[PDB]
Amino acid sequence: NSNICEVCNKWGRLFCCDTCPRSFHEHCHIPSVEANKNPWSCIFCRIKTIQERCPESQSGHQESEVLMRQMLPEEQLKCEFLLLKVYCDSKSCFFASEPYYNREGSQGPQKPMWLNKVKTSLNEQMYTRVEGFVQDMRLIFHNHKEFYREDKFTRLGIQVQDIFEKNFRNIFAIQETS
Ligand SMILES: [Zn+2]
Ligand SMILES: [Zn+2]
Ligand SMILES: [Zn+2]
Repeated sequence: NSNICEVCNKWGRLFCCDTCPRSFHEHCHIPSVEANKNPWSCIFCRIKTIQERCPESQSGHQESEVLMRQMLPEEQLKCEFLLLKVYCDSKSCFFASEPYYNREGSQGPQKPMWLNKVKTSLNEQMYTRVEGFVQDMRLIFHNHKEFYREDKFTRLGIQVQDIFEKNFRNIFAIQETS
């Protein structure tokens, strides 16, 4: 196994995958690394199994159909993995915890949102369709762009949204376009 957390790239108390060489902090993995289960397989491994069981699942899909899917176990997992792919980027730190808004010339968003809130909502099974999860994730970046206006810090929202969108298209096999 690797000697660093796959998500945050630090050492520490790490749980090792049985079917691949990745390792995780307990609360860096999503879902949080399970109490027992020997062997244990990481989310990366579980996602790869879905693809291997149903190779046609990699054929192109329309985003509108994906969003309307109900959050059955495989879609739950896919959203957990997409969330984890965002935490994998170090720039996710800016969006992880609850924000506050006090900048001259700007007003805070009407509906604040942040990654740990989306993480709790997934854990609590609060999303009934893929659309709910995707709307909250895009809302994080949209709130940031609106609030920061012409400050160059706006760019952090563009950067982390690009990580989200590339991973969304990969994980849910969105049909490639020009
Ligand atoms: Zn970690
Ligand atoms: Zn694994
Ligand atoms: Zn199949």
